[PDB]
Amino acid sequence: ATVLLEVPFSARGDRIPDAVAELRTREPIRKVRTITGAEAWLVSSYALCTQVLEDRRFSMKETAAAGAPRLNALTVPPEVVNNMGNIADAGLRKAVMKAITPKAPGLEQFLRDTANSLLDNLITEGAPADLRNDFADPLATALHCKVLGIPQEDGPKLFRSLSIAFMSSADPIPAAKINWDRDIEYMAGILENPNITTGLMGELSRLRKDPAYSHVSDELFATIGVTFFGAGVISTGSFLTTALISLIQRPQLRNLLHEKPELIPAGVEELLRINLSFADGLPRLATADIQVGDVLVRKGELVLVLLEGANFDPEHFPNPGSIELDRPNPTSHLAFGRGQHFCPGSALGRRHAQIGIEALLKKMPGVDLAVPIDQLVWRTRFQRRIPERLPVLW
Ligand code: HEM
Ligand SMILES: COc1ccc(C[C@@H]2NC(=O)[C@H](Cc3ccc(O)cc3)NC2=O)cc1
Repeated sequence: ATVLLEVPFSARGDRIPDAVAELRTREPIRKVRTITGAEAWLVSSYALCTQVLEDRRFSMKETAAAGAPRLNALTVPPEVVNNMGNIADAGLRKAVMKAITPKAPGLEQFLRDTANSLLDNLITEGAPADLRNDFADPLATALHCKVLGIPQEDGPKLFRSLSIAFMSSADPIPAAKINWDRDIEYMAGILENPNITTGLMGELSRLRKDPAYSHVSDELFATIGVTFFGAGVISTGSFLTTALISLIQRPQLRNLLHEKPELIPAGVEELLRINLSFADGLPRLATADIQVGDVLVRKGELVLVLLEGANFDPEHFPNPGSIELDRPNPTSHLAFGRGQHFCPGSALGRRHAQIGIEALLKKMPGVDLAVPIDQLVWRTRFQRRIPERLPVLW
């Protein structure tokens, strides 16, 4: 007697388990047990992942309903599971999205300067260097302080909430509420601070005093700051970190992108496609009975969209494990999701990774792991796959 297949399969973010392909072939939607003990449907083919993400009857807000089968415990107030919907309902979607493009004057130059300064410090200190804690994460944190318009010196404290905020836990996490409430208070003070005039928080501070938004709650304005900092920093930092591993493990690609930096955008798009940063499938709750492949998903059931199931599906991406810069469908991956909840920071995430990689390859053309790959320590029970340290030499 075996137990019901448990998710997630592996916290390792440097390789996809052979099991994913077997599962996609045999049972591209199948029943699994989550860490809470709930049952869920795991969807692992490109076709079925797209179907679920493009059908709004598979709801992200309803995953927060009391009594629902859960992938993991909430780490935010339940209304925040509907964050983007709340933002849209408040009339703020266009302004938020405009503030988080990489297009603001000087933003890309600030990113490049920051990356180069972080790399110069590592070179001065001497190998080995930790590219996660001393490059990718500080680069993400600095970027998001700039995008939000908040002081750079406030970044590290906000960042240190994230090792708990993005936990994937069976039970509620007391520290998550402590940090959430403190970070909300911080963002509320930012909105009241007359010196905060730029970035997302500068724009929200103005809209807050505009008569067209006089009934939007102060809680929502502060929540936008906390959530966009947290989601953005964790997602860009974790993606860049594991992209660097995939690049370092491919010396020929490292050398090609160093020699021909104009290929870095195509390279980053493939690194996005093969990325294992999301540790769990994307959760949705069925709000009706819906046929998905051979399974009639019933109202109230949990569905998990396995991004690497879609992105490594050979029926859509032939030779899926190979980085190929000339694919005919290069952005059609699901690394940024799809449908109603498509990532609003996708352009910023691309530019963060492109600039970080460009700077690394210029400063450290000889970059290589300083430990055997199996020695990386993969964070467990977390919503991203992250090596705790990424030791390199050059
Ligand atoms: C490479 C970096 C990034 C990756 C891989 C990524 C990935 C994703 C994915 C897969 C989703 C869909 C989640 C779902 O459907 O359940 C998503 C949504 C989201 N992302 Fe990103 N993201 C990145 C960068 C960012 C940045 C920079 C921000 C903000 C500054 C951000 C903010 C969000 C938000 C707020 C959502 C919710 C969107 C929605 O509900 O409508 N992300 N992201
Ligand atoms: C890209 O990752 C995600 C993750 C989750 C969601 C769904 C929904 N939307 C959000 O905006 C925030 C994100 C968030 C921010 C801070 C925090 O401490 C925890 C989570 N919470 C949500 O639950 C969307 C994207």
